[PDB]
Amino acid sequence: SGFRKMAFPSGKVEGCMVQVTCGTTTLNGLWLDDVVYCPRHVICTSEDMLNPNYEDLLIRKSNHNFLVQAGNVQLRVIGHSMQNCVLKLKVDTANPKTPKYKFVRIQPGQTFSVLACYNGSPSGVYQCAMRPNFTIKGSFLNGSCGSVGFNIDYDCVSFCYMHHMELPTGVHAGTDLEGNFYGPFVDRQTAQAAGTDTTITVNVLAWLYAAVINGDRWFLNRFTTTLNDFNLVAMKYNYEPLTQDHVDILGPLSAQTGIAVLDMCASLKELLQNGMNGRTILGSALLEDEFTPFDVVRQCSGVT
Amino acid sequence: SGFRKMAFPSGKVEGCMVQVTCGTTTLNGLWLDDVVYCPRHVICTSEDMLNPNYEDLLIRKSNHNFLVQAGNVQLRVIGHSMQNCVLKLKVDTANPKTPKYKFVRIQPGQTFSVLACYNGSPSGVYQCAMRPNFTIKGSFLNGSCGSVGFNIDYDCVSFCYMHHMELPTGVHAGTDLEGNFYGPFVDRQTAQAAGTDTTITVNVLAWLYAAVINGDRWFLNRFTTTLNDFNLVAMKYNYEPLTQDHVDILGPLSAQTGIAVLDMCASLKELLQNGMNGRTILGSALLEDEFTPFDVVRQCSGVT
Ligand SMILES: Cc1ccncc1NC(=O)Cc1cccc(O[C@@H]2CC(=O)N2)c1
Ligand SMILES: Cc1ccncc1NC(=O)Cc1cccc(O[C@@H]2CC(=O)N2)c1
Repeated sequence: SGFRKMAFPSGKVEGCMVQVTCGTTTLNGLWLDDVVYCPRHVICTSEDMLNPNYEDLLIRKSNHNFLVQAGNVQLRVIGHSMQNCVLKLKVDTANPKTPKYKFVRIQPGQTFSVLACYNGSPSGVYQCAMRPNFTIKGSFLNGSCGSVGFNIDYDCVSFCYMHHMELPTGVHAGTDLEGNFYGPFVDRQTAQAAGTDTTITVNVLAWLYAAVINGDRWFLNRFTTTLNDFNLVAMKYNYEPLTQDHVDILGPLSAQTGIAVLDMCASLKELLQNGMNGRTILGSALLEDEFTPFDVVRQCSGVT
Repeated sequence: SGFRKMAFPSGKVEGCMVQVTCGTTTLNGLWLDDVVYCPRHVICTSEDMLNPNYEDLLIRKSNHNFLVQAGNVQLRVIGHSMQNCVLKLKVDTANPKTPKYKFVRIQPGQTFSVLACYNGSPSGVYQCAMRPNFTIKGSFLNGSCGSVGFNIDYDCVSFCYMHHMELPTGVHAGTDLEGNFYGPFVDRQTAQAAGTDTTITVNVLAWLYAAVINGDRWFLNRFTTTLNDFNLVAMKYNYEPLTQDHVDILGPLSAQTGIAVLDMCASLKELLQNGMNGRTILGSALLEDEFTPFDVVRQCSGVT
């Protein structure tokens, strides 16, 4: 028992972190096979970031201008190319520590672990969620660009995020490993504001199931609701509308606890309308939305 | 910017996790050099756990009865000994992945990362704190025993915890790597209740400094207090008494923000007396006490 914001073990990803330097800028790169992936803004100066023409900036750059270092050893760069907002540096050595991997573009509401790195060295690991407004609420400082987000299935690492920028609001934006930004963000030091950050309803419900499984049951009530009635409440509180697909994914948790999905929705509804009244749920004084129904099942069953 | 409950990268510790089986019981072991450390209750049956005589139970056990497996390969056990509540299984092969390491017994209020394992395989990593009542609020299921807690300084892993048991209250108890339990707990399936869980005041203050550094300043007020006055409030709210040693450790955070420690104490005092009034601090609706002043400096400076 107990329930924690748990990240995947990061070892398979630590073995892929390298340092990429271009001119005066140093950031993190991801070394998989003979390719090093990193944010394309590694080629920019602080002046360039105001209105960068990446195709023009890359013309003035040769293979020898990209310094790639894995630990204390230098990798020889034999090719370079831009794919959307990432640079792919072909090195002459395949990474011997490359795990089984995939590049996956995640959906909003899905969770992932981040291995924050500086100068190609890992500093920490934490669990994140892709917000419905396509930002992530991470912990990143200058030098953290190129840090990756990922999920692990047995021995396969699914890379889903690469950190590129911090918005003036302190929230984070980045790309998938094909260099496509999540959301409308661009790699330019220009005014970019995030949209409305809605709450991931299906994740809050999954966390309510985790709370019941772990002993915190005070919020269970004698009521039920319908999807349409629940969604009227969800709209008023900037919660994502709950669909039958969401109800379906909550099925294993509903079966385990014996609490119908719509009954748990009625508990959520009263929690939204009345608040916690000074109480906590799984040591939290607010409704947690960064555990998917998969994370709850995984944590409560011990999938390694 | 941003502030997250961040754990250390777990790779150096993943390379040490093995599976230890004795009779019908399987738990996790820590393989460092030619020694595998694991909880001594691996030798017990469910009936034995009621009143186990570990010295007598160990008499009926030989080197060949301890099955140690690292991944898919079996380790040959050439020695076994009991040190307090841990067994030390001498194997004939030094772990090639052994990092630089120390065994350290941590103080209450100090934080550490846990790598939860099942069958010698890592499932997740999370950040914990040794509670003032010597329990930890972790996430552990049956099979997780032998999972370790640790800190990393550059390339040195300081092992500080080994998971042994879950109390009927859902909180966790365990030992340092010399087999000495933190707190009064014993490895026996008997009635054991934890003492009063007090709040780690110096950590709450350090987290208030992290909030100021990250933009959340609403809680800053026009007041100050004294150590004695603050401690009268801290006592009423089951908070650890703040000492001059605590004020001293908060010095770098006080210097960085320009907010005197006693001024931050007055903010904490009003927060304790009036609550959050529906507001949040670093995305939390309660006062967080699982970040030491060292964790705040580390996270806000990017120590890798
Ligand atoms: C310093 C830091 C800290 C944490 N995480 C990342 C960074 N770095 C950056 O943000 C550099 C950068 C890269 C692309 C675009 C860009 O402009 C953004 C877009 C907007 O509003 N400001 C800036
Ligand atoms: C099942 C599980 C889940 C999570 N973490 C650990 C476990 N395992 C245990 O707890 C086994 C065990 C080992 C020592 C003592 C012991 O009795 C405790 C003492 C008390 O009150 N109950 C039990």
